[PDB]
Amino acid sequence: EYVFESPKMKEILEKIKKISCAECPVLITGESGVGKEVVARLIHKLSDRSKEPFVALNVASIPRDIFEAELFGYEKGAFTGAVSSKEGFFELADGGTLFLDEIGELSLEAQAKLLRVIESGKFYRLGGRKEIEVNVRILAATNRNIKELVKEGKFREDLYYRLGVIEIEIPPLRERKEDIIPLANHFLKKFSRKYAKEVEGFTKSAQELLLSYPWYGNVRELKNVIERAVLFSEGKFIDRGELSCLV
Amino acid sequence: EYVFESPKMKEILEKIKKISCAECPVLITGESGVGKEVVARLIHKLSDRSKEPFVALNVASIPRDIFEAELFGYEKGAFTGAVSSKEGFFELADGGTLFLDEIGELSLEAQAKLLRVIESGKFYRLGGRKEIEVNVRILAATNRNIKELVKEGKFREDLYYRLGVIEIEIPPLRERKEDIIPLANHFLKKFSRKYAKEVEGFTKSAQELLLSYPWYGNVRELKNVIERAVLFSEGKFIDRGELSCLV
Amino acid sequence: EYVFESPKMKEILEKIKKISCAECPVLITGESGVGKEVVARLIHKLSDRSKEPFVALNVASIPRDIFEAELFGYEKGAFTGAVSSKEGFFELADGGTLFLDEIGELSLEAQAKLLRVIESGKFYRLGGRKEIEVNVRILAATNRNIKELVKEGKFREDLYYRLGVIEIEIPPLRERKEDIIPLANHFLKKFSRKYAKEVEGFTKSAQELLLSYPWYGNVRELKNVIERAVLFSEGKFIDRGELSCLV
Amino acid sequence: EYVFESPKMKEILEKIKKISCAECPVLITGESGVGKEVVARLIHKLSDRSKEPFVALNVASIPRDIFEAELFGYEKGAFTGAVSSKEGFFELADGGTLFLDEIGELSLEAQAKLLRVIESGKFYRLGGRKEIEVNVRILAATNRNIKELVKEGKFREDLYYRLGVIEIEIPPLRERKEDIIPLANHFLKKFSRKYAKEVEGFTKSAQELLLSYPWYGNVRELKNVIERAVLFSEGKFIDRGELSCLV
Amino acid sequence: LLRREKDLKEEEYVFESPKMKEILEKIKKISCAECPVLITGESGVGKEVVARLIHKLSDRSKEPFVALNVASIPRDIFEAELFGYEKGAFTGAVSSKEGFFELADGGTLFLDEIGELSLEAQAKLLRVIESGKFYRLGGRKEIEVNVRILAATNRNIKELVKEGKFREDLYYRLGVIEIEIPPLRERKEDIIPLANHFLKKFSRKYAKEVEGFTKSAQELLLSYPWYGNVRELKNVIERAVLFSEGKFIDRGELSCLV
Amino acid sequence: EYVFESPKMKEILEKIKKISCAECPVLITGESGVGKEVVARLIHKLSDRSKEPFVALNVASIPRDIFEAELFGYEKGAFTGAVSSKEGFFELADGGTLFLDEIGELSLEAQAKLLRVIESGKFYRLGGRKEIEVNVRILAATNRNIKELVKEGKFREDLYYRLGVIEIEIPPLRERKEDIIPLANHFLKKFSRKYAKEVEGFTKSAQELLLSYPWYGNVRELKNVIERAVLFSEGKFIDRGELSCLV
Ligand SMILES: Nc1ncnc2c1ncn2[C@@H]1O[C@H](COP(=O)(O)OP(=O)(O)O)[C@@H](O)[C@H]1O
Ligand SMILES: [Mg+2]
Ligand SMILES: [Mg+2]
Ligand SMILES: [Mg+2]
Ligand SMILES: [Mg+2]
Ligand SMILES: [Mg+2]
Ligand SMILES: [Mg+2]
Repeated sequence: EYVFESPKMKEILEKIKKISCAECPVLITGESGVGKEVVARLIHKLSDRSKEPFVALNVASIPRDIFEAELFGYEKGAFTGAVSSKEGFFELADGGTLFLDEIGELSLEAQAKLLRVIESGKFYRLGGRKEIEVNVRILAATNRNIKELVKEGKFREDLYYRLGVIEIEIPPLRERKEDIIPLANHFLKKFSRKYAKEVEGFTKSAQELLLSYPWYGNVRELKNVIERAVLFSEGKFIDRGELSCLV
Repeated sequence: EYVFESPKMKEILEKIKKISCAECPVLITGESGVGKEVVARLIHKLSDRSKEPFVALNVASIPRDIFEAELFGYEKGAFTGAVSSKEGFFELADGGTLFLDEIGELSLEAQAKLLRVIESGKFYRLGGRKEIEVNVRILAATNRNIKELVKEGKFREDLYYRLGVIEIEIPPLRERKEDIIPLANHFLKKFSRKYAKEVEGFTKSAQELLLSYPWYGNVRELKNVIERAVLFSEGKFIDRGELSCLV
Repeated sequence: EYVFESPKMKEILEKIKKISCAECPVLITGESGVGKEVVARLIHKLSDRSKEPFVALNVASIPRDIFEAELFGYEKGAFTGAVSSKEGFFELADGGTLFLDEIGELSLEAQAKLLRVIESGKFYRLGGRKEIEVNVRILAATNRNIKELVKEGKFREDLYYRLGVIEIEIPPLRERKEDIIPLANHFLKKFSRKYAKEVEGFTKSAQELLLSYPWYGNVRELKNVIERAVLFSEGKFIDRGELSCLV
Repeated sequence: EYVFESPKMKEILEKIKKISCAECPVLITGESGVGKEVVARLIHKLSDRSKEPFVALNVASIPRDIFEAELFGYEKGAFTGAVSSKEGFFELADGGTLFLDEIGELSLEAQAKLLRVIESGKFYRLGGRKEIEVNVRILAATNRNIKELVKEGKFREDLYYRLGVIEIEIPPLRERKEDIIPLANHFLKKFSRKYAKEVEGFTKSAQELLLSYPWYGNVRELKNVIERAVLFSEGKFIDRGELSCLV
Repeated sequence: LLRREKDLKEEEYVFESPKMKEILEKIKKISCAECPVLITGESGVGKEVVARLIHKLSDRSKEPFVALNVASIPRDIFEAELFGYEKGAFTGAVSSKEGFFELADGGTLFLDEIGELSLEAQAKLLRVIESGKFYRLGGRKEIEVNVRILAATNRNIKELVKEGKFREDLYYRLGVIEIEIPPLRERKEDIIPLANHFLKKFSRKYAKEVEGFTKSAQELLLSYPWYGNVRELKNVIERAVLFSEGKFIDRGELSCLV
Repeated sequence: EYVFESPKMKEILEKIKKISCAECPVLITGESGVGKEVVARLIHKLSDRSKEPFVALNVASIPRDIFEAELFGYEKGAFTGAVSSKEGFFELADGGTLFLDEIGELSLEAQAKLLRVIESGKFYRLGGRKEIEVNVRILAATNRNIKELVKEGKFREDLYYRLGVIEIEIPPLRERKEDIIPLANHFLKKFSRKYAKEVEGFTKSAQELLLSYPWYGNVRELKNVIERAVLFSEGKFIDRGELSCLV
C-alpha cells in the first residue's frame, strides 16, 4: 500500500528484489526520514528468510562498557553477573536479519569489537571459552555522511569497505517531485481513520504549493504536516489557506 | 485559577483542546518563565488521560552514566546491578504523560539515544532480550531557539522532526499587555493571604507602570515583584513609589 | 556580638526583620570579606525558621561526578552504589534552610540541573520512581556581579529569575566609614584576649590613616591586619608606625 | 643544624619566634631553594603544636579526579567508592599543622574548592551528612610572584585574603652574601661524612669566587655544587680550580 | 645460534675516544654517590648504557634496577602507578597496590625520555625527587623510600628551561650531576672498532663469512656524519652482513645506504 | 596463491628470500592498497617463525584513552574500569611477528611511548609490578615517505632509526603492467564460487577498460570493483557495461 513512483525512486525497487537472497553486508545511506527503515524492513521481508524474527537495535545507544557483553552474550557466572547464562542479540538473530540504525554515530572503540566479527562470522562470548558460529544477515543505516568520517579519521577505513560493498542511496523528496502527492494521500487515509474525521483529499490550489516547498525533512516531515492538517480541518477538503499558516 | 486574557494567548487556548484527544508528541518553545510548564501540565488535565500519571523531568539533571539505565530500565544481571530488576521512567509513565523540560540544553550524544524510542515507543531494557513497547505521550520544552541550533549543528536534525509533530511558541508578556493586570492581581491575592496582609489592589498610576516596563523575565518576574511588594506593604494599596525601588 | 554602626547597614537590617515571615529565596552580593556569609546566618536567626537546620555548603566544592547524587540523594542500586539508601542535601534541609555560597562559580551545564529543584522544591531520588517534595528556604551568596554576567551570557538568564526573588547588594567598606572603628575594637578585644597582650586602644595619629585606606579586602582584611598588628604590639597602645608598613 | 648569619634572615628569625603562638595562616614566597620549606617546617617546631601532627603535602601531586575526595574524606557509598571509609587530609591535620607546598600551581577552578575550608575549618565528607569541624594552622609556599598573579587575574583574590594573614618573603641568595660561606662549610661537613672523605675547608681564592657567583638556584644549587666538589676532591681543601670546571 | 645467551664474555662495550674515556673515569668517582644524575645527548649515543653502567659500578649494583618509559605512562593513572594507591579512592581495583617508587626502595630508578614530559606533569614529581617522600593515593601514612634517580633525554634540557618549556625548580633537583654525551662524529676513534664489533656479532647470528672492511670503505664511514649515531651504525652493519657475499665490504655496497 | 608478475614485483620476492633468516625490523612504503600487507604477510610465512603467531594491527585507529591498555595490557584494576586481566598485543605476539599498519598516520605524541618497546622488547603491564619481556619481530607500513616527513618535524627522528633498517618501496600499479589482468581473474574464481554464479571469465570488451589504467585506489579498488561486478553479473561472461557503470 506504500508508494514507489518516479523514475528515480522506482529504480531502487529493482535493486532490492534481486539481492533478497544474498548473504553479504549492506550499507544504506540517505537523509533521515526518507524511508530507509521501510527498506531495511523490506529486504528481510523479500529475502529467502521472511518468516524469521526481525531484531531492531539502536546502535550507539548501547553503553561502550556493556556493548560487547550485551551483544555477544556471556555464560553462567563469569565476571560477576547473574547466576545463569544469557543469550546475546546475535544468537537471537541467528538465521535471521539484524538491523542497526545510525551506525555512523558509533564510537571508535566499539567498532573494533565487532570488526573481527564481521569477516569471520565467529566470536567469543565475554567470559565464554568456546568459539561460537552463527549465521546472521547484517543491515545498517545512517543519516550522516560516511564518506566524510573516514576522511576525518572519525571512521575506520577498513570497516567502510567491508560494509560498503553494496551501497544504496536514497535521494531526498525535492529531487522526487512526482512522488509527493501520492504519499500525501496515503497519510490522509491513515490520519482520517485515526482521529475519525470526514476528510477525503486536497484542493488543487493546495497541491501546487507542496511542489515549490523544497522539503528539508523529506517523508518524515510530511507525515507530521498532514497529521496537523487533518486535526484542524473543518470540511472534507483542505485549501491552500489552511497550509499558509503552517508555512 | 489559570489566567488567559489576550488575543495571542486565546488562540493557543483553542489549540490545546483539539489535541486533548491527540496521541502525538508536542514541542513547546518560548522564553523561560512564560508558562511553558503550565501549558504542559494542562494538556494532560484536558486530555482523556488526565486521570493517569504525569511524570516531570528536568532531563539536564540526569547523570550521563545511568542515563541509559535509569530511563529504559534493566533486568537483573547487568554488570552486578543490584539483585532485583527495576522499571524505567518510560514504563512508569505507561498510560500517562512524560514531560521532558528544558530539553534544548541536552548534549548531542544523549539526544541520539532517544531517537528510536520516541516514534516507535519501543526499546530494549538493559540486559533484556525482549522488545518492549509502551504507550506514553511525550511533551518537551526549551527556552532557547532550537530551530537555530539545528542550523548551527548544535542540535540533531533527525530528532527535531520526531518531537516537532506539534510546535507551539509562547509569546512574551510585553506582547500580552492584557494579561499583565489579571496576573498581577491574582498573585497578590495568594501572597496577601499567605503572609496575612491587608493588601487588596493597585493604584491607577502603579498599574500604568506595569504596562510601560518591557518585562524581559516575563511572567516569572512578575510573581516575584509582587512577592517583594506584598512583604513591604504598609497600607492596603501599592503606589508607583513602592515599585520605583524595585524597577 | 555583631557590629552594625552605619547608615548603610542599618537600612538593610530593617529589611531583614520585615522578611522574617517570608519563605522565599535571597540573593546576596558583594566584595569578598564584606560579611555576605554573616547575613545568610542572620536571616535564618531572625526568621520563623530560625529553630530548624541551617546547612552550609560550598556548591563549587561539589565534584561533578557525584554532583547529582550528593544533592538529590539516591536509592540502593547505582552502578554498584553503596548498599543502603541515602538522603541528599536538599532532603537533609527539609524544614530548614539551605545556604549555597559561591553560586557564581558553577558551570552553565551544571546550573541547568538545579532549575526544577529551586522552584518546585521537587525532584526524583536516583533510582527512585516516586516524586519527592521538600520544603526548603534557599539562601545564596556570590562574589561576582550576576546582573553583568547574564548580559555577557556567562550566567543562565532563567536561573537568575528563580533565585532573585529578593536581591541584597551591600556596599564595600570604603563606603562605610562608620563601621571601621567599632569593628577594629572588637577584633582587638578578641585578639588581645586570645594572645594575652597588654594592648588597650589606638593612638589618635594611627586611627586617622586607617580610615583613609581603600580596603579592597574589606572586613576580612581588617581582621587580618588587626591579627598581624597585635602580635608585633609592644606597648598598651598601637601607634601609626606598626600599621604604616602595610600601607 | 640550620644556618642564619644574615642580617635579613636574623630579623625574620626573630619575627618567627614572636608569631610562634599564632593559630593563623602564613604565606611564604621567594625563589626556589631559598629555604621556604625549612622556615615552614621550623614554625611548627617552635609553635604550641610542635608535638602535634605535621602534614606535608604537594597539592600539585593530587590528581584532579579525586582532589575533592582525598582532601575532605569520604564515606562508604558515593563514587562506587568501593568499601572502606577514609579520612581526608584536613581531618588528618586536626590540631596539627597543614603544609601546602606549591599552592601557586593550582588551576583557578580548583582553588575554589578549598575556599570555605581554609577560613571556616568546616566541610562535609563525601556522602557524609554530618558537618565536620577542625582546627588547622595552614602553611603555604610558592616559587612564583604572587602579588603579580592577582593583578593578572591568574589567582583568585578571595583566597589570598584567607591565606594571607602573615606573609613572609625570603630574598634570594645573591642578596645574602653573609649566608654563603657558613652554608658551604655545613654542606662540606655532611658530604665529607657521608662519602667518608678527607676534606676540611676552602682556599682563600676559592671562597672569594663563591661570593661573586650569582646563584640563580640559591641554596639548593649550592648544595649540589658542594656535593660535586666533595665527590671529586683529592686533598683536604678545595681550590678555585676545582670550581672553575663547574662551570 | 642466536644472540648469546649465557653472555660469558661478553656484550662488552667500546670506549676508545678521548671524550668517552674521560666520561668513564668520572663515573668511577660517583660509585659511592647517592645523588640524581642527568644524562643528555643525541639519540643512539649509549645514554641507556651509561645508566645501566652507573648502576653496575655503584654500591647498589646488586639491588633492583627499574627501567621505565615515563612518556608511555597514561596521564590519568600517572599519579597512581607512580606513588601507588590504596583500596579505594579511584574505583580502582579492589586491593591496595605499591607504586614504582615503593618498588625501587633501596634500589635505583631510571627515568627514560624525561625531557618529553608536560609541565603540568613535571610539577607532581617535586617532593618525591628531592625528599623521597609522598602519600599513597587514598593512603594516610607518609611513605619514605630511598631511591637514586637516573634520567635521560635526547633533547637540550637547559634550552627548555630558558624557553620556559621546562620547570627551573625541577632542573636543580635532577641536575646534581649532568652528563653530556658527545655524538659519534665528534668521536672518530670509536667508529671503526664499533663497526667491527657489530660485524662479528651479526656474522655469528646470520652465519656469514665476513671478517672486515676494505680500506676504501673505512674512508666513507668516517665522512658520514652519523646523525643517527651508533644506532644507525648497528643497523647499517646488520644491513651489509645479510647482503654480504664474500668476506669483505667495499665502498660500493655503502653508497646505496647513504 | 598470490600474484606476482611484473619485474618490480618479481625482483622483490628474491630479496625477501635472502633475508628470510633475518630477525630485524622492516620498513615498507607505497600508496595505500599496493600490497604492503601481503608482502609483509608473506615475509612471516618465509621466516623462521612462520609457524608462530602473526598479529595484524592498525595503530593510528586505536583511541588515545585505551591506547596504553590494549597495547601493554593491564592487571586487574589500575584503571577506572577493567575488572579482568588482559594480555597485550605484544605478549600475544610473543615468539611471533607483529605488523603495525599505517604507522605514518600515528600521532607524534603516541610515537614516544613505543620507543623502549621496539628496541628492548621490554615494558611493564598496567598496574603490574612485574617487568614483561617478549621476543617480537617488527613490521611497519606507511602511505607516506618517512625520510621526508621527519624533516617536516611531523615524525620523531629517534623512532625512525629503530624501524628503518631496510627500506623497500613498492610501485602502486602503473609501473606494474603485468599484474593487473591475472589478479582480476583470480577473484572471479573465488567470487563466482562464493556466491554460486554461472560466471567463467571476462570478455575482450571488459579487458579494454582494464587496460585503460587510471587506478587511483590501486589494488584495493580492484578487489571491490570485481566483488561488485560479480554480484551484478547476468550472463556467464562479463561485458564492459557492469564495469563502466561504476567509474
Ligand atoms: N592478489 C591480490 N588481490 C588483491 N589485492 C592484493 C593482492 N595482493 C596484494 N593485494 C593488496 O594488498 C593490500 C594489503 O593492504 P595494504 O595496502 O598493505 O594496506 P594499506 O592500504 O593500509 O597500505 C590490499 O589493499 C590488497 O589490495
Ligand atoms: Mg532512521
Ligand atoms: Mg520548564
Ligand atoms: Mg563567602
Ligand atoms: Mg616548596
Ligand atoms: Mg634512549
Ligand atoms: Mg595498511
